[PDB]
Amino acid sequence: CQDVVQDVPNVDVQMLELYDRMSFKDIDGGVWKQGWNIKYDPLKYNAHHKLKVFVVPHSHNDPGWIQTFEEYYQHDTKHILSNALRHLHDNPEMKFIWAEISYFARFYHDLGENKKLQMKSIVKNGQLEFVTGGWVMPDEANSHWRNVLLQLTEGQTWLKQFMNVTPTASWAIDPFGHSPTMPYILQKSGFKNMLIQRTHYSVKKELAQQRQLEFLWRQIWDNKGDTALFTHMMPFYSYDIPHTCGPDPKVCCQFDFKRMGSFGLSCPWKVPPRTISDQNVAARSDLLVDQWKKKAELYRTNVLLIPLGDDFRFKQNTEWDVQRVNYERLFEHINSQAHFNVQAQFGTLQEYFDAVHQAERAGQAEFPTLSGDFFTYADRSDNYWSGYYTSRPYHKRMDRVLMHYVRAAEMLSAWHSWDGMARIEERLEQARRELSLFQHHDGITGTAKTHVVVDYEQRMQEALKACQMVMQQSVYRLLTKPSIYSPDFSFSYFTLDDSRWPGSGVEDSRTTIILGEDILPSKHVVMHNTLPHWREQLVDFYVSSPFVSVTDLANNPVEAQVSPVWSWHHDTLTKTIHPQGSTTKYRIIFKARVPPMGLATYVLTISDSKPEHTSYASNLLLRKNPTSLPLGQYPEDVKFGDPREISLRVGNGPTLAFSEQGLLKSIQLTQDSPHVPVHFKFLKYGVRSHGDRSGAYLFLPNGPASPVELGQPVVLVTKGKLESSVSVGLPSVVHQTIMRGGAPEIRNLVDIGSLDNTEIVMRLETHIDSGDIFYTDLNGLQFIKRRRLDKLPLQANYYPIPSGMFIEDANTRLTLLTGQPLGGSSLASGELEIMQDRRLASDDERGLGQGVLDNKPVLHIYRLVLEKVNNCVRPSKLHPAGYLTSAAHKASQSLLDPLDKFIFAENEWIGAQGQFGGDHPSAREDLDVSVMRRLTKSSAKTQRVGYVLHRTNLMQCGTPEEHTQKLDVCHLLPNVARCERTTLTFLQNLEHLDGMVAPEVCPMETAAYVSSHS
Ligand SMILES: *[C@@H]1O[C@H](CO)[C@@H](O)[C@H](O)[C@H]1NC(C)=O
Ligand SMILES: N[C@H]1[C@@H](O)[C@@H](O)[C@@H](O)[C@H]1O
Ligand SMILES: [Zn+2]
Repeated sequence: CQDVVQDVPNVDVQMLELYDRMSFKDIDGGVWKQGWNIKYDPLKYNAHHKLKVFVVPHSHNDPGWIQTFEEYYQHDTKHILSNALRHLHDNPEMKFIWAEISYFARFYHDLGENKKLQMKSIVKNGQLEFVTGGWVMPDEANSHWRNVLLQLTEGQTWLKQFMNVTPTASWAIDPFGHSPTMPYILQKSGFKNMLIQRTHYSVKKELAQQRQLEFLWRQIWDNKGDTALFTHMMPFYSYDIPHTCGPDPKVCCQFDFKRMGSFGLSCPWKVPPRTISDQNVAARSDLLVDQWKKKAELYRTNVLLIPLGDDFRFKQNTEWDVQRVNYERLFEHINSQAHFNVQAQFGTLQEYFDAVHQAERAGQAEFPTLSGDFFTYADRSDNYWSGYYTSRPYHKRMDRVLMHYVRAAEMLSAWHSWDGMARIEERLEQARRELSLFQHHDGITGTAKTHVVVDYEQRMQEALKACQMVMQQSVYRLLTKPSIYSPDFSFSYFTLDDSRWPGSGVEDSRTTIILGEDILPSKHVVMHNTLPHWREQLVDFYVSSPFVSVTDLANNPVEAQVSPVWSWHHDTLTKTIHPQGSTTKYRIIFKARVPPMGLATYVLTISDSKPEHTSYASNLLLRKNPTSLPLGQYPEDVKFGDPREISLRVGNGPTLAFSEQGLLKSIQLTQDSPHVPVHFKFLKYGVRSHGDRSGAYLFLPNGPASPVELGQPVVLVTKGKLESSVSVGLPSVVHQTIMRGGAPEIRNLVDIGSLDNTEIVMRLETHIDSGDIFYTDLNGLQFIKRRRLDKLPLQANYYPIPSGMFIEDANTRLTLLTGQPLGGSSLASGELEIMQDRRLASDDERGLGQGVLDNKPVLHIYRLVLEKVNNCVRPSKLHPAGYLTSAAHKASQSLLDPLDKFIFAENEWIGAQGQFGGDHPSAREDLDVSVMRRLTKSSAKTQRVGYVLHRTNLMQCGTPEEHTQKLDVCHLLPNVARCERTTLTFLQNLEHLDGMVAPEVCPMETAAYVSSHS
């Protein structure tokens, strides 16, 4: 295993180093506005060395943006695919690349058999080529790597099954900025090449000048280079035709033959395309070939890529003709005019890459090595695209919830083979597909129109219900004596209980367990733990009486705590935000202990008075002018007081101090240690009154943020033996700090209501001497070092926070882990800040045509980990990566993959068992079974189960932490007959494994295995 901490990779281009050196001046470069006047030596190309040009036709089809997926499919995409089928069938040399499998599968299944055969034939012969092959072209900023892999797998599994092809070249022309997580997953999924486009105009200029637009992109920690994936970055401002034939859009626009008028399109540079004829072909070719030769100077080989397309292009038959015919005339002239020394033709993406590598092997070029990312993107001037790191945060949080429910549903149901009547495969496929669709770059990014966002939300809601159905049927089968198990596949044996989604104050959706002497004395609940190690975690349920006690299935008592059910209300009468307690439902909390990838059953039983092993939290409402808060039979009366500073400590955990406004002011790790200053503050960013306005994509603040005026907020303090908390009703945010004995959990119920042109940010102020350095993660997979650059505007220093961020000095680190992707930064030494929601009245001129005014209450969740790191073995100062500690990693897992909770729905569960998985191996803490998926239906004689194993890398900080078992996924199911290492999509076998044993992976590596069972 490579060491991912101690050896700084030696690469030709390291993006953080490049950023430190670059000046980012935005000067007018001439017709290439963001470049310079390119010059070339006409003698470079000659009879023995021609310029091979590949014109690659394409059509960018968004699975939802301005229209929903289905509206685009009906109005545009089905016609584009239908006409592509006809036109390619009829014109053997014409080519076309297709990226979005969600649309392709939708089309293909509607085709009659004769057309399915013609489509397979044009794919088989190479005229229509799939690029990437994922369900969508995902966002690369907010998406979790697990969902990037799920959607890639959903589209490639469909392509292998129906088209018998697996793309090895990727095409990502539209995500707003690019992540090295893509080459990471692709190279482990059989890919050999990838293409990207949206990178900062200054980066395009800088790499173009050194001919470093093509590079072997390796991971920032990869010293050997085995993760490297050849990458081509497009050089210009857009992937449309005006910005893909060469440096001058006024000339390239003349070669988009769809712009002559009848299609309603035109050239903004005021010179229209003209139909190619024998009288103008020499002059038109001379213009086009000169653009091509200028583009060619930016690359190292004699093979040139010329994409030919734009959004939802190649829809009409007349459009196919007008582009194909005019280009065929140009190629016939150019290729027969030796003085151009060019051979041009229609080609596919793979053809371009194969020819580039042939040039490379012939010794004509060597490519530079590069590591780093391409965030934060700016397409022009100071318009940095950091706003979409936060836009539509309710759905960004929903993304993470469904991410987990999909994994849990696939894992719980993988243990058995199911009869087709159970509709398990059906429900799982629907859930994987709706979550995969939302990975689109207008889905999770929050850049779609309002009704499209609603469509993604409905799809995800149906996916969540599908996951629940599968999960609860699976729990019932796993925990019921087999000879008693009598399933009704449409029945709800259990309902899931989720404390954080939609979240208290977002939706009253949780059911109350109703117990009573005259109706039902007890109720079974079951917890599932998707992680491969024993895990304990507090779980809570609503119950109809405070006198409830908990036992495990051996009837051993379990210590429990009951707290009131508090809801916050914006009282329109008193004009205050304050909590009301329920006088009929209460919260019971207890520690559940669950086996690796397993289940554990508990029983809640009512009694007529306080049970022996249940304690009751005290509650203290701090506000001036209080009124009574009765709580029904809750046994402890609520106490009141004027606002004041308070201090809490749960268990042996840290002691946290709060200000009289209910916000954290310090954390004391142990009895003796100092009260380290850590202050939470809420501020607001506004919008500029002149110049460019912030919108769903762009963040253009009118300066640093201003403090939210807090007034004298109501603060609620609940203190319990297992859980305590401090909650405060601030303008737009009920902010809650929850303590259970370790790093606190923070929850914000964010309702920006009608505060127009406002962005609400949560900031942490510490005295940590971080300077200009901070770390943020990429797709929940790795942490990358960031350096605040005062030479760039505030919004350029915002980066995606898909799951965590941290600051540190020689001795102290503060890590903020998130349960949803949001945007954030460290704008001054010792600070961390992360945007909660943004409500923008204006459109930001990128085509959405509306602002963001559809905000809804969202419950954001986090874990805040303050730690001493002076003893940790950290990467040197020059290493571009950072790594979490064991505590920060476990806190991230507590947010993203919590225990699942199930409540038995009927009155009695006959045949109930108390546990599943007690014999599953409890793997080392840095290993995860990211995916467990049965790959075969019940009629397959040989069953197959796939696993994706991911090992993260945690800092060595001196804690011995051993005693774990080797996890061999190939032996998790019995009767194994074969074990293979496969690509991450499970589509290709890479290694037949000895002894049918799946070795564990190295730190920061991910591997996939498939076990076969007789
Ligand atoms: C699928 O593609 C492979 C590779 O070209 C070919 O050999 C095979 O016959 C095709 N159809 C099958 C057998 O699935
Ligand atoms: N090019 C446009 C469409 O393709 C959408 O994805 C927009 O967000 C924009 O990028
Ligand atoms: Zn797009």
